[PDB]
Amino acid sequence: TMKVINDPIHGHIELHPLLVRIINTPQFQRLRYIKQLGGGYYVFPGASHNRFEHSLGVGYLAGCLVHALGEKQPELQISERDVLCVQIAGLCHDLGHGPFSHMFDGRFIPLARPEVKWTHEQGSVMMFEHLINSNGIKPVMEQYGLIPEEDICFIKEQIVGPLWPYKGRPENKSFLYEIVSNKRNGIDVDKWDYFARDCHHLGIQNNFDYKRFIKFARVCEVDNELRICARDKEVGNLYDMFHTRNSLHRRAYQHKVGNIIDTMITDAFLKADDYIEITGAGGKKYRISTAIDDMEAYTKLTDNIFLEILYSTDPKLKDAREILKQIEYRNLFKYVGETQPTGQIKIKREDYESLPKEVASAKPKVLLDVKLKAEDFIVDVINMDYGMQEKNPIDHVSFYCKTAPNRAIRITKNQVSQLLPEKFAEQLIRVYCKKVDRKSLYAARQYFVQWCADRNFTKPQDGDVIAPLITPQKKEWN
Amino acid sequence: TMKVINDPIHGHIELHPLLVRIINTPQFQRLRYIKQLGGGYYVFPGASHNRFEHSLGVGYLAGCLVHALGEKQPELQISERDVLCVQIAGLCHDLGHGPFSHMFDGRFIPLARPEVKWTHEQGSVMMFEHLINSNGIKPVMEQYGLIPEEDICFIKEQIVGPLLWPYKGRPENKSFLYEIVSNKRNGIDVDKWDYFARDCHHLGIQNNFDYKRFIKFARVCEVDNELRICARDKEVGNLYDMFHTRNSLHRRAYQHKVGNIIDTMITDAFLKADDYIEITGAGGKKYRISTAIDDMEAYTKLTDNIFLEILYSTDPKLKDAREILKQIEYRNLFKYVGETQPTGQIKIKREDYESLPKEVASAKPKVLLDVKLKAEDFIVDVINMDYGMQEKNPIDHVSFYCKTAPNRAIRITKNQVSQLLPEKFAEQLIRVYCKKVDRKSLYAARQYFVQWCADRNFTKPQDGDVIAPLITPQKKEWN
Amino acid sequence: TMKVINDPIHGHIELHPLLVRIINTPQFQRLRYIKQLGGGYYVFPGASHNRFEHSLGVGYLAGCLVHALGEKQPELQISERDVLCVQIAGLCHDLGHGPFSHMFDGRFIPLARPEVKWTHEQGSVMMFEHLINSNGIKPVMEQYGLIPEEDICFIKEQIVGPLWPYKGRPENKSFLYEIVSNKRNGIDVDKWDYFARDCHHLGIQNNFDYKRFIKFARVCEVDNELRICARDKEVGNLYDMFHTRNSLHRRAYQHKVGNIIDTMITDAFLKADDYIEITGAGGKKYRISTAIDDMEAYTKLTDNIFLEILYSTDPKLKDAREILKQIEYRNLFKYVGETQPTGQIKIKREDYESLPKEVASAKPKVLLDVKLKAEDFIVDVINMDYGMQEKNPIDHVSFYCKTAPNRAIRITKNQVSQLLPEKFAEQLIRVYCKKVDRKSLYAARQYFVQWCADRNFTKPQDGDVIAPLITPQKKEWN
Amino acid sequence: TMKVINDPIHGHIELHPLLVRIINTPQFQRLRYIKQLGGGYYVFPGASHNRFEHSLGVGYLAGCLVHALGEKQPELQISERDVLCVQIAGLCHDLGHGPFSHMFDGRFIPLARPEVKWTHEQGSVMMFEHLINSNGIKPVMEQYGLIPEEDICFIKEQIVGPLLWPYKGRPENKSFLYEIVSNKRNGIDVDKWDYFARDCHHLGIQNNFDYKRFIKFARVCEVDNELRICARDKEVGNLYDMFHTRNSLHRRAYQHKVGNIIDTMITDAFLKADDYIEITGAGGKKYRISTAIDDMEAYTKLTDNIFLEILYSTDPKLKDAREILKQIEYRNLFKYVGETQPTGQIKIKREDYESLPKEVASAKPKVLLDVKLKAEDFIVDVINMDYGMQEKNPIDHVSFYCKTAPNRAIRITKNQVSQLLPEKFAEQLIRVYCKKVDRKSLYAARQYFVQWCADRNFTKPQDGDVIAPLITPQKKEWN
Ligand SMILES: Nc1ncnc2c1ncn2[C@H]1C[C@H](O)[C@@H](COP(=O)(O)NP(=O)(O)OP(=O)(O)O)O1
Ligand SMILES: Nc1ncnc2c1ncn2[C@H]1C[C@H](O)[C@@H](COP(=O)(O)NP(=O)(O)OP(=O)(O)O)O1
Ligand SMILES: Nc1ncnc2c1ncn2[C@H]1C[C@H](O)[C@@H](COP(=O)(O)NP(=O)(O)OP(=O)(O)O)O1
Ligand SMILES: Nc1ncnc2c1ncn2[C@H]1C[C@H](O)[C@@H](COP(=O)(O)NP(=O)(O)OP(=O)(O)O)O1
Ligand SMILES: [Fe+3]
Ligand SMILES: [Fe+3]
Ligand SMILES: [Fe+3]
Ligand SMILES: [Fe+3]
Ligand SMILES: [Mg+2]
Ligand SMILES: [Mg+2]
Ligand SMILES: [Mg+2]
Ligand SMILES: [Mg+2]
Ligand SMILES: [Mg+2]
Ligand SMILES: [Mg+2]
Ligand SMILES: [Mg+2]
Ligand SMILES: [Mg+2]
Ligand SMILES: [Mg+2]
Ligand SMILES: [Mg+2]
Repeated sequence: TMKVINDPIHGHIELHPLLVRIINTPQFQRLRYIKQLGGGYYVFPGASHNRFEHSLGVGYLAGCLVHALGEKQPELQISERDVLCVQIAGLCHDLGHGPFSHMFDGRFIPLARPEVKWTHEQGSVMMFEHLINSNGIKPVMEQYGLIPEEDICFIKEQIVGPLWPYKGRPENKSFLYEIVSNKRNGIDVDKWDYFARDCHHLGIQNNFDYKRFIKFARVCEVDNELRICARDKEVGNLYDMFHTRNSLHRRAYQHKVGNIIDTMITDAFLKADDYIEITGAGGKKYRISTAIDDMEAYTKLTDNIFLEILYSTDPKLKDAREILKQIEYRNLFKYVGETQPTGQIKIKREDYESLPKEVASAKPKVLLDVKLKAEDFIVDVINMDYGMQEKNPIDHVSFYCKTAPNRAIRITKNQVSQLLPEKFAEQLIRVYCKKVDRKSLYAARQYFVQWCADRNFTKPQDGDVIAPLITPQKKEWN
Repeated sequence: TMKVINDPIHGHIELHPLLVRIINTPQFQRLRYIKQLGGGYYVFPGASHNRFEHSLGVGYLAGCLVHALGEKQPELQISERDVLCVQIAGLCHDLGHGPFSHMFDGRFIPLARPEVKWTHEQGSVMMFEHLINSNGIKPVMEQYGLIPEEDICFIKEQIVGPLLWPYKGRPENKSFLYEIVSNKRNGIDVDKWDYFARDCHHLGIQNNFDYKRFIKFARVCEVDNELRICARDKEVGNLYDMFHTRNSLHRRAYQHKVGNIIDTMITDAFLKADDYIEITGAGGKKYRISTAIDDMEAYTKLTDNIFLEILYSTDPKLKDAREILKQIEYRNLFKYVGETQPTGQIKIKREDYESLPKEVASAKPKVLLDVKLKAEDFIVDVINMDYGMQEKNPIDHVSFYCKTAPNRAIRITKNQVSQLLPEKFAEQLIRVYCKKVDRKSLYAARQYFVQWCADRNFTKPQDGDVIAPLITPQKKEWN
Repeated sequence: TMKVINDPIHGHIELHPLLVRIINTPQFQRLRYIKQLGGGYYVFPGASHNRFEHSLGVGYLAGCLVHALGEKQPELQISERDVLCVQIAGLCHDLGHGPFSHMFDGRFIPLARPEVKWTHEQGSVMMFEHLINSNGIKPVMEQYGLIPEEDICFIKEQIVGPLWPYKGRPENKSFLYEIVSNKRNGIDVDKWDYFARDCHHLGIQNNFDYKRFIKFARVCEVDNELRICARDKEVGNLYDMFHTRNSLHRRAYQHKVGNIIDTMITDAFLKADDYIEITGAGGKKYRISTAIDDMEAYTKLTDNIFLEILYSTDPKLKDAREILKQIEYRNLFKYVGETQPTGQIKIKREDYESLPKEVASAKPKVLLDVKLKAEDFIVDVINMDYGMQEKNPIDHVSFYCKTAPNRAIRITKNQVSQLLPEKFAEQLIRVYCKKVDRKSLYAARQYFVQWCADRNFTKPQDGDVIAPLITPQKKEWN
Repeated sequence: TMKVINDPIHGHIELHPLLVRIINTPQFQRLRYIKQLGGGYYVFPGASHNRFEHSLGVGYLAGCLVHALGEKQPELQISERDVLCVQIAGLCHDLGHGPFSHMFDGRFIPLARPEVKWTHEQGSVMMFEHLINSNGIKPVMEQYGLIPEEDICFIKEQIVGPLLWPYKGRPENKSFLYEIVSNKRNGIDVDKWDYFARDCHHLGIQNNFDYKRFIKFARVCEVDNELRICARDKEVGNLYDMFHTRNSLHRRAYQHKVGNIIDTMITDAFLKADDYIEITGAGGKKYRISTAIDDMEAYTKLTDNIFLEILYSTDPKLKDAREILKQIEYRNLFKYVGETQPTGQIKIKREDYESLPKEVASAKPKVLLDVKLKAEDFIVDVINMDYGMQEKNPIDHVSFYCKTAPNRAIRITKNQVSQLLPEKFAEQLIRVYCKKVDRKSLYAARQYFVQWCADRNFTKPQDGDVIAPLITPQKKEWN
């Protein structure tokens, strides 16, 4: 029978026994030990929530959406098999996150292993595999009518991605790939859970209503494929859903101090990578940066690694340790400012590594007790968008009208409002300095404002205050 | 001593005894009987809150903001006198609302009395006066150190605006105090803070604006020889979001197309009863629903009750008004036909509102009509949506300060913040409804309406291809 | 199809079209104009909620409970017919409330019409009838498979009450009478809605979890009747549910000032009863106290009557009007104190009318500038209990164990905790005075404390402060 | 200047720079790594909150209560010095918790070191000292007007209790200040206020106690020649309810039978690793999990991390400890057999706890056993539930005041309030579990257990008729 668990976002929820089996493994339980927001806790003290609780929510919401499509449209032929496959994918979608979640695949692995291209989603697919194989799950699947050759492939495709590119289900069931991770427009139950769950812990209040969206969702034919569509009148609510997502990145997930703590932690991990060993399959030894290649080692790789370093006495870890100690005493690299590009220019990823030199080379009208080298500056480039680079995701939604419920239509931005955004992607540039005394910091402010003046970037907000000698060098800034 | 009242939004709050005296009058207590959202309750059933509770909130928030400026900046010389004046203005700011709140000054009075220019705010100033004079409040004011010649004028100016430096009630060294209750400079005031949180609690839509945060990072600075309320630089994102919230609540709630049509029907019923209902005012004289605004003793008795007065009547002269209210209860409302907007930098002037139904009725549909409809059959509702300052960006009229130079104000432009912010700050929405509700009449109304949009070069209705498949292909600008 | 309404307690909920038909009548819509808590709004300013919204909640919760029993136990043979009958009874259960809700049947009608025995529930049954007959509902019922001779009788029995006493369903469906109004133990969805809804508006927070109770509810055989039973482990939560109910009466619904405002309003209505006329069926004229005998007149009788009196100019209503004006200026009868009986004594309802004389006759050790008559005192006797006079309602619940799910058992108080109440009913006595100057009030405090001393009632809490000369007359009170 | 932090329970709060200095130490930051509810997270998945956030809350509430007494009663002469001392004690009150919080001082240390009498509070006093001394805080204190000889002693006494009038840190005219952080007189303190609201937020169980209300109606009065915090008379009902809430949260959450068994298993694992894990302390010395309490430099590094240290190890000497932790992850827990309570005025003394499993194992079931079970197979968990003062009514140790005589304290007895309040204020619950988990072993455990209850004259288990139908009829007292 069901097992009931009490979650503070979604209340008392029912867990099917196949879900319970998957949950009660070391591979799943690992997610108790990885914080959702990583370094965000060191800015927002309510944000101690881990990936475990998020994963139960996503699995529960995935079931809610699929059941409701089924009740109202029996003609879709949604079976109990289908429902369970969707539920499992929801539950297991984030099994591949590593320590501090997006710090791990966003910053560490790219710095430590420039030869691979990895994502937490690929991790989730591998860790799902290991979990199934190492705990006897396959017979239990069959015991509830699932067919492993086909259904495991279906689960993995829902998590990671792939005429018709899918082996696990055919075109008459394409709507099912739109639940857990929606590649077409990004409207998925993953976002629904983290919006509500992150807001509860952060202390910032949620303004999106997922339950409403589920009441007015429907499957229609669009270009010979069955797809999830929304009532026409929900269009304003979907623009607002993406606005919420951007707001939460601005206030929380990209908080300038949040990001710098993740940077320092990444640093500390880089200086310990050589010296820590994790035992994997067949007794072999892996490092923090290679543990991703062996799921038995990866199983034991969690936020704990922070304290392993912080509590060590090995002299080979002193360097890594001293960085973590600077965090505890709150001696953080200092935030210098933010700026953005201009015209319609972009900054290409190749050039990220050249930026600190450029700042160091700005020749401010000299009144300076220290000259600063490139090693002293960090430049953090952040790409903010509506989840589809510079496209409008609402261009990739279909709607229906009360008068013709089986007929999809499109609704353009013009038809909605002139107060909507004109663009859907931008870049923010933050600069910090590692030298933390008043002299070094004063200087760094001058280099930085000169650099913005030189590249024709926006004028930093406090520019007149931090660099009164420099902001006059542009007419364009009065 | 203080009196403590428990409010569900703000919790346990302390009411100074002068505030208690003002509250316990028939002029104040009237606000128990006027719904904050008017016809909105007939769409959102949690929205039974009245103006009374809102007014206590605004008064409590006004005192919060002023005390906090005081604690942190003793150099401003904010007195207890000042605090109480601010508290009273917060409390009395909406005393002039009439039945169903914005329905009354937004729709009824303009239809019924085109010759006057009236607002609920001017009502509040007059009703404040009546309340003071008819309840002996002036002595009590003095008893707590207020000076009525000056302080009444101060209270009134905070509510309505001004009646070189246009204020008689306080001088330029106290200009920040006019920015609390109703902020004419940029619209960031405690009225909005209370109704965001209060409306969201009752509607079942969740609020994302944090007023308390704003108050922690607020500060008084000199800007163009005037002392003003300014905010930390890092709050700029949150202020754009505050205005976004306001606009969202109009789209979801306050301008819901069925909410507005209920307010329209109620305004109709009031128009057809205006001749026949009599409200006794000062010196025994008789007023009507449309004239009660001219006598505060009559206006005191003018509340949402008037709806039920009409609905429960037997007078044969009220049958017309009554039949409309019956159509509401059985849920036979006018039918929504659709929405459209203008284009380019075209605008629709308020003079022209009354001509629109004729224009819709005169659309020449391409040789396909079995029944005509007249202008009397259509409603056309023009709604101005903006960031509270017509077409201006209100964030251009905010001043900021930086952590390193706390006494020095600055400005921050839109492009220093984000490329994803709105490119405009005002727009108009046009809704069309039909009073004939059968399938035939409604089909036809959809054709006239989509033709009209095609003719005036307005945007394409969302469901246009579904409701008028024969028309929407005829237009280059839409395919 | 369904119609969706957004309620702030229960969210977006679905209304079956037969429910929509019943809702969109003058008989139903009347409930927009009767406050749930009556005079409670004049103490708790958030408490402007009306009976309309409560009634939609009860109808929605009734459907939730019945559907969930059905899903999990197909063998009960719960049909769509049954579900709809339960939903309708939920929706229409409070159609008979009059102005200010419990003020009307608790105070006014007993004073104004001592010859009848009336309750809001009997009103609901009559008003249901009128609503059906006067709006053509009967064909619509049949159109969804309902059978009016039987099903209307079922609905009415669920609301008001009745070997087996029920004509509308047989013993194999007795559990259905336990949803809307539970006569056996009082655990019903009416309470669930008002707990949550009243807490939202009052500003006091709810500590009972109805959704939990629904997950662990089950139908078992008990004395040859099918009944709703709960998991064994919920026993503590049910004691706490009744504790919550008592707490909400103490803090809110019996607030001493709340009750006195209801008293003054009742007064005002008594002095207008002769002079107000409500037109009923066949042009006949009814009064506030007789409108309960004609549903067409009763339809137009709501909280509006307060303002009708307050706004009048008719000289025959001056008396009633002046009472309402005393409310607006906040010149309320003054609260003197509270006391309770002692030993295990009770105060019988016959004697209520003699109490003010008794207080007036107390001979305090005289230092008094006014002597006071009986007409000057009010004595309000309040019976507080767990909804079953002096029984323990948890003695009338059945439970089941995880090991034997179809087998009912009982759990006694002893088996649970020694910190539970020893009694389940008590009476509170409040005294007020209508003379409001300082002299009259000081005196009233002396009469009252002498009276408590005389009848051997508990010592008023502030006794030593309000009557320092009198509390020494008892050794037993040091 | 102030530093503002956003807490989800209390919102945006201001941290004095001395508080910031104390917070940004390894001794304070340690609390990020100890779960408030210990094994409770393994039952309630929202309960991942740690002691760090709680400690910020308690510190903020302590300042709220003391400032409010100050505003309303200037005659108390509460200084800024006093306020800061109270704030610091609130903030540092739980610095001595160890891994999994109450598991550590409730279960592990008593098992592992029966010779000492230790509490997390005494830990907090020592860890406070270490934090001050190892981070240079004493100068900073003086820099804001504190006097360390006196003020450190004051802070410590507020946390732990006393070290005629037993306090060295403040005199009798300031006794009310000891009633804020940890109230020895009646248990009404701000620690409880924070954890009620914080635990409820994370658990998904809703709180019904309103602290802010309590603070509006609090007042300092003379009672038996000592100045004390007193409450309005009308709050008496709410205080009985505050203690009812506390007891409800233990029944639903903190003593959940599976929560407690997880804490038991973890304590087991710690016992089997104690010999083999070494924590470096002051002057390079090595401590164990059970001795780290004797050296604050070692104890600094002792947190919930130790669980994962064991779980992730490969040392063969830790296999025993590791295997228990693996049984947790696969969800093979000890099995709950049932609950019972004593009767009359019988009590179970703490000495005897260790003898109970033998007694259960020795029940002679009526000639019906195919397998025996040993004492090593049973757990018996005795839990003391009370209103925080053993068997006393804490409301007997509260003072009240009346609206008409605000400076004069009084008492209110139980019978002046209600006949529905509890007749007792303490009880014991006994839970029995089995470490053999198969159907045979479990069946048998149920027989031994129900026989044992029948033998000692304890209450009848809830499911007794279902689990042991052959035994429950044999007992007069139960049918
Ligand atoms: N009174 C209460 N109120 C609220 N939540 C509660 C609660 N009691 C537990 N929870 C939460 C804690 C969990 O997250 C969830 C399930 O806890 P159990 O219902 O206690 N189920 P278990 O498996 O112990 O008993 P069995 O196997 O006998 O059915 O409810
Ligand atoms: N237990 C409670 N919990 C929460 N709010 C409560 C409450 N009791 C009342 N309220 C609400 C109702 C009101 O909004 C407010 C104050 O009611 P009182 O504190 O009852 N004050 P009053 O003037 O009756 O007594 P006095 O003059 O002797 O002080 O709190
Ligand atoms: N964006 C929004 N967010 C939250 N609640 C909303 C909302 N819009 C409406 N409500 C609430 C108001 C109501 O309580 C409920 C239904 O409002 P509609 O969904 O607007 N349904 P209607 O009958 O106008 O349109 P149709 O007939 O075309 O389906 O949702
Ligand atoms: N928009 C927002 N809304 C709510 N909480 C927010 C927030 N932004 C931050 N927080 C939370 C995070 C923290 O708990 C707190 C303060 O963060 P900052 O106000 O960002 N202060 P910091 O020290 O970075 O900047 P400076 O030194 O220049 O003043 O509010
Ligand atoms: Fe996710
Ligand atoms: Fe307002
Ligand atoms: Fe009800
Ligand atoms: Fe604590
Ligand atoms: Mg993911
Ligand atoms: Mg995604
Ligand atoms: Mg009072
Ligand atoms: Mg206004
Ligand atoms: Mg305004
Ligand atoms: Mg009822
Ligand atoms: Mg009932
Ligand atoms: Mg900072
Ligand atoms: Mg403690
Ligand atoms: Mg304590």
